[PDB]
Amino acid sequence: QRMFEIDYSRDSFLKDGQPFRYISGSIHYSRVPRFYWKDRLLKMKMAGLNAIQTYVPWNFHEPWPGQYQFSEDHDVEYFLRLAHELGLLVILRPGPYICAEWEMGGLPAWLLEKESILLRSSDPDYLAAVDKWLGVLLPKMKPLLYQNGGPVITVQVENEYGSYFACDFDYLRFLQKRFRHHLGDDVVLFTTDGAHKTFLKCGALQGLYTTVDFGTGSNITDAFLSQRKCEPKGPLINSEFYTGWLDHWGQPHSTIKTEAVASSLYDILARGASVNLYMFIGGTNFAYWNGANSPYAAQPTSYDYDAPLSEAGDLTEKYFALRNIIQKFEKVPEGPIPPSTPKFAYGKVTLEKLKTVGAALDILCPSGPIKSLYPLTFIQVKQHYGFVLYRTTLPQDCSNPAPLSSPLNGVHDRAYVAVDGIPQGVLERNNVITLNITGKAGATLDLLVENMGRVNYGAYINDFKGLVSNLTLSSNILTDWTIFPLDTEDAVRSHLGGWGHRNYTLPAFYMGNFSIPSGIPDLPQDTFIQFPGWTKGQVWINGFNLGRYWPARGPQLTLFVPQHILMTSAPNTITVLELEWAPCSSDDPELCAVTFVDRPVIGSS
Amino acid sequence: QRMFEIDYSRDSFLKDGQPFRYISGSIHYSRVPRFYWKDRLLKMKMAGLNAIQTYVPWNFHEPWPGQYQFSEDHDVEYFLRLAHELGLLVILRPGPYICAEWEMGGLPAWLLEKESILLRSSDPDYLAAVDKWLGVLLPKMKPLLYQNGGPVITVQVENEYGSYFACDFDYLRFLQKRFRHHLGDDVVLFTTDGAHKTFLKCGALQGLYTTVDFGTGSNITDAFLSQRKCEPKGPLINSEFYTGWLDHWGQPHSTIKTEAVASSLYDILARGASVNLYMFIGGTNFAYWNGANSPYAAQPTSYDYDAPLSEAGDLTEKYFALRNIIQKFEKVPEGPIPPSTPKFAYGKVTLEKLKTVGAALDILCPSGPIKSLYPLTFIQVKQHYGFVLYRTTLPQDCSNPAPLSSPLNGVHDRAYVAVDGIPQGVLERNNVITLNITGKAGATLDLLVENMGRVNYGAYINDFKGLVSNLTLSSNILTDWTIFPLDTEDAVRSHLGGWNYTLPAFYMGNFSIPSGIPDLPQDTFIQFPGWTKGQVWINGFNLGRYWPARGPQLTLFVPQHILMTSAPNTITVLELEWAPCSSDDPELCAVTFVDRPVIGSS
Ligand SMILES: CCCCCCCCN[C@@H]1C=C(CO)[C@H](O)[C@H](O)[C@H]1O
Ligand SMILES: CCCCCCCCN[C@@H]1C=C(CO)[C@H](O)[C@H](O)[C@H]1O
Ligand SMILES: *[C@@H]1O[C@H](CO)[C@@H](O)[C@H](O)[C@H]1NC(C)=O
Ligand SMILES: *[C@@H]1O[C@H](CO)[C@@H](O)[C@H](O)[C@H]1NC(C)=O
Ligand SMILES: *[C@@H]1O[C@H](CO)[C@@H](O)[C@H](O)[C@H]1NC(C)=O
Ligand SMILES: *[C@@H]1O[C@H](CO)[C@@H](O)[C@H](O)[C@H]1NC(C)=O
Ligand SMILES: *[C@@H]1O[C@H](CO)[C@@H](O)[C@H](O)[C@H]1NC(C)=O
Ligand SMILES: *[C@@H]1O[C@H](CO)[C@@H](O)[C@H](O)[C@H]1NC(C)=O
Ligand SMILES: *[C@@H]1O[C@H](CO)[C@@H](O)[C@H](O)[C@H]1NC(C)=O
Ligand SMILES: *[C@@H]1O[C@H](CO)[C@@H](O)[C@H](O)[C@H]1NC(C)=O
Ligand SMILES: [Cl-]
Ligand SMILES: [Cl-]
Repeated sequence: QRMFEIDYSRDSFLKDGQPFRYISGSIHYSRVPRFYWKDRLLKMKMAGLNAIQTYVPWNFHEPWPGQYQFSEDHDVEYFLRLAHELGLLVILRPGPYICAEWEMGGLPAWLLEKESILLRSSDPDYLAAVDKWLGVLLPKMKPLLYQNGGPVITVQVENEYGSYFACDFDYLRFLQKRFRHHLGDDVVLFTTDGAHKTFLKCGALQGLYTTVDFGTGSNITDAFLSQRKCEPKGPLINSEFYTGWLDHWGQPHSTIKTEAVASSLYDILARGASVNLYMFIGGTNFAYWNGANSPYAAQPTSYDYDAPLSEAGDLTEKYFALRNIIQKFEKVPEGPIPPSTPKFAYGKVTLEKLKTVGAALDILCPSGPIKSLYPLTFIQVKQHYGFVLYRTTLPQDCSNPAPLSSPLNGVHDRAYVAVDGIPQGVLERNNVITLNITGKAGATLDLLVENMGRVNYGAYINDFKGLVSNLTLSSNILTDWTIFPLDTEDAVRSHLGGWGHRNYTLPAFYMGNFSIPSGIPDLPQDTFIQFPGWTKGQVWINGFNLGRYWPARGPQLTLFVPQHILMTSAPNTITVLELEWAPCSSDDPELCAVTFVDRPVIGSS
Repeated sequence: QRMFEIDYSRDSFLKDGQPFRYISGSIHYSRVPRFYWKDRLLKMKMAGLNAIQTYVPWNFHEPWPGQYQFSEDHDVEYFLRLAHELGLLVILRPGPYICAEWEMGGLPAWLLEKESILLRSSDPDYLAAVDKWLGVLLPKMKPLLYQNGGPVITVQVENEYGSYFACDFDYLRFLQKRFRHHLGDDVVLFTTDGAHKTFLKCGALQGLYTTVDFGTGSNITDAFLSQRKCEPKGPLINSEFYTGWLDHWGQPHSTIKTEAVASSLYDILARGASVNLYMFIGGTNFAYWNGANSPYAAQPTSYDYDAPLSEAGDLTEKYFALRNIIQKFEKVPEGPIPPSTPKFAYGKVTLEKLKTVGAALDILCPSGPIKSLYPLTFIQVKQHYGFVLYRTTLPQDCSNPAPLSSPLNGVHDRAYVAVDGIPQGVLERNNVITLNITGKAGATLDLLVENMGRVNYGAYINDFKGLVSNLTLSSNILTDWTIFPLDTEDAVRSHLGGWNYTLPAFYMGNFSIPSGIPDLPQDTFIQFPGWTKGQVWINGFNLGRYWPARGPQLTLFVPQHILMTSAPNTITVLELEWAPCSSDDPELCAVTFVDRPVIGSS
């Protein structure tokens, strides 16, 4: 019965023999808690979208080889079902590289266990891991195909491959053959690339339909002409029409005018083009999922994106303006729209210092350290995300300050340095490769190294992390390393072992509790946590990793806190890992505190 | 162990041997859905109140003699246990008469089966009814007394008896004796009356502590001197310090300024007096629970009262201002206050005509009518609330207008008249005692009569309802009546068995709310643009009466717990006067859900 195909004769899609054009919005299920999937999807449907687009991040689902996550917030099958049940069609973008301001572009870090791997190429090791991943992911997607009764109408192969240097056409042909093998010969397979022959040159492949992406800054005619070069026949498609843009820590929050998006959307729609709004809701990079760009600049925790639906799912002016545009072309669903969620200001919650990272080494690294003559990377010590502590002793007296240095700029990405429990300051990828330290010969030198996000775009996505090259002290290479991978996630969930197992300050864990009453229909509510007086770190509430805060740089001050991780009667435990400076010294305990507010601050003065 | 008592030395209470002063607010559990009891009580606690005060409406718990409701929303025991759990003490006002802008001041309508009953007196049948009720209620209250480890610290006997004409002291003494028999000798019993010798005369009794009530317009020194004249020693107590005032359909919405409440509150607290804010939350008169005053004027569905918490439980400017006054005397609890609930505008919902009242008599009256030579009252035909259809046939032809009148003003309280299914207009208690009708001889004359709420204050509380005296057509007494009591509640629940003016009719429609949305359903307000007068149910729950034609209330409060996501929600409207549904345009036959209340329209 069920068919979805390209009508080449008629520059169109056919959906069960009928002319079809899609109006889609990007939503990433990995950036929205499952609790709220239905809420966002319904808001998307009510805007008049007939389809949604999503990425499948490979590393989100296979964080260790052969160890899969497809349940709860990782249940892509369920997400796709929910979309179908709401009558939305799905454009699937399964990678295996997705870019997406997401850690390493979705690629698993354990691929880097072969140091010389050439990612996104016919490197046989890269291919064997890709093939094994597709043999798991694609048969799950097969019954979700439009023709087998599900919502999936088109599937993207790779992501803007033409923007990458390797230009390996055997890789692309390999992906095509495997996608076909698992999904069959009917499913529409496409590529997406920047709208210019120079990008199309290496990204397009015969047998995969060529689509382009472009934003409100682009000349629409020119963009679609570049697509028409590779596809003289078939529908016009903008796979990523930018509703906003990404951010970086320390840069002003990106915004795009409502009128600019509305007018461009109108013109695209007026050409009979199919179009996807990237992003429709952006959401959040929880835990360590954010990516980065080269030269090294990490994206922050919020992926608000200035999208039509805000980070927390709110209806914005942009949302209504885009809905109004769509209404000019198609009948939008009737009835009231699910609302922006209520937000609640829980107020100030005092914390207190529990333990330094040094003191918690036993619980953080319960299998003990790896010893090495020279430093090893995160990947070599089997750590992908978070922090690794590197330890050695001073091989000479440093009563006078001696330069600690990474001559090849190999601190990836930030190191918090202490000598005998005295913090010495910070080393920084690019910015500061030398730090003066003092202390006695034989003193314990500690470097707490944070992976701030693997680069997700450009040539340097093989971003190893850790001390990736030697450190010197007064110019001599430092040797004899004791290296502790830190299981911060487990440790925080056991309250650093406390619950069993059923200027600068030292990096440390600060904890505090707050209660919310039960039997109140409208509590808990969503909230935003803010860190007045803190500097940089990670935050958990009830062991859920909300992401990184960095009020010292901005633009993001608050972090989003979804209500479903909050409990009533039972105390809610906040854990803060502060890396640089905590406001918790003086008499005043009231300074050692966070505050929950009812409005986000993601773009301050 | 636990003790609560009046100390006449320090002119205060002693709670466990220590000086105690209560700062209380009124909340009536019968006017707030149980779903929201903890929310309202916690907001009260967060205001700095150390106590709540409530009435027990007898008729809410004993709708027929020997038939009791103490479950779910009628669960007074649970409500008091809940106040206790949250650290609130309770001042209990069990009546038997409570006044309270509540149907018949809480007295059950079945008392009026004795037509000559003198309510609120030593009338032996009245006493015997009361005594049986106290024998069911007060043993439930005994374990909830402070001395037995519950929250109840004082108990009011009767309610402003000094404002009633009877002045029957044997009645008050009987109550005191029965309360003592069921509750024991330690419980602090008290009375409440207007703060003037003329009100205290018949209201005060020896052995019952005398308290006064008064609002923001009163001289506080004088108000307390009149109490002191009755109780030279003991706590000063304002049992009802008005934060607002009641409403009447067709009168402007009552408001009292925050600055006036805060100012008087501070003044009363500063004197060391115990005080109860009436109302702290007013809530809603759902179904037919509203009262009325004489000369006949019904209170509306909303009991918002201009209280510190709004009808729907919202934190108002008045709320924060009184909290700040309480803070000057007492540390209030720490932490954030529960929020005003989110409100959602579900929008416009179209309804269709189901059946006129005329066509649904099988379903409304499955027992068949009662035949009578002259008209019978609601009570005589065994109905208390709602609507009764009175039917006769025209004796002479009426081609020319003929006066249809109740020469003794005996339509209690409003009648919707049709002749052979042609609406004629409306007869109204105290207002329109004559209406002209036409029709042919032998025509069917129908009067749908509404009990608009039994008077709850003054001498005329024995308010029977129905056609209480004869009707005349062209001066001739109309006789031979066929009288149908109407089971509106059942019929509405059954979707009427099918699981200028217009004829009284039921209109129904439906709306869906999506499931798996964390923040729906939400509270809302229903509005009836184009409609005139009627009753509304949602999912068979009777939300009350609407009357946008008179105001000041236009919207009715709809609590979210009655709304579902698994199946469509049904709205049923019974429109009594004129429905916007004739129209070629079915879109006009519709109600609207909005996210803000309109209870003070001009
Ligand atoms: C600092 C320079 C910015 C790098 C630009 C990123 C590459 C653009 N390609 C497309 C656009 C975005 C932007 O949100 C996403 O990364 C998409 O995944 C990518 O396909
Ligand atoms: C026509 C207006 C006459 C109103 C008379 C009010 C009766 C005074 N009684 C006290 C005050 C009020 C007002 O909310 C309540 O009815 C109380 O139950 C009552 O004790
Ligand atoms: C965009 O480019 C096309 C050329 O293909 C041109 O016709 C059109 O005028 C351009 N729009 C401008 C200049 O804004
Ligand atoms: C470290 O100290 C030396 C003094 O020996 C000074 O020249 C240099 O600027 C300092 N380096 C840094 C990175 O502060
Ligand atoms: C460390 O220094 C030694 C000696 O130069 C060199 O062989 C080794 O490759 C360096 N290791 C790293 C990780 O930079
Ligand atoms: C915070 O709550 C957790 C869970 O009860 C507990 O283990 C920890 O000791 C608490 N501390 C305080 C101050 O409440
Ligand atoms: C109230 O009455 C007293 C006399 O009893 C008088 O002195 C006082 O000023 C009055 N107070 C106010 C506020 O009117
Ligand atoms: C009824 O109609 C008669 C004759 O038209 C008129 O005299 C009388 O005033 C009317 N009464 C009312 C109450 O309308
Ligand atoms: C109605 O009229 C008859 C005859 O006068 C009289 O007996 C009876 O008391 C009246 N009934 C009522 C209900 O007024
Ligand atoms: C149910 O909902 C639709 C939408 O308003 C309406 O057309 C229909 O009449 C309703 N069904 C009923 C009232 O049985
Ligand atoms: Cl996407
Ligand atoms: Cl009360």
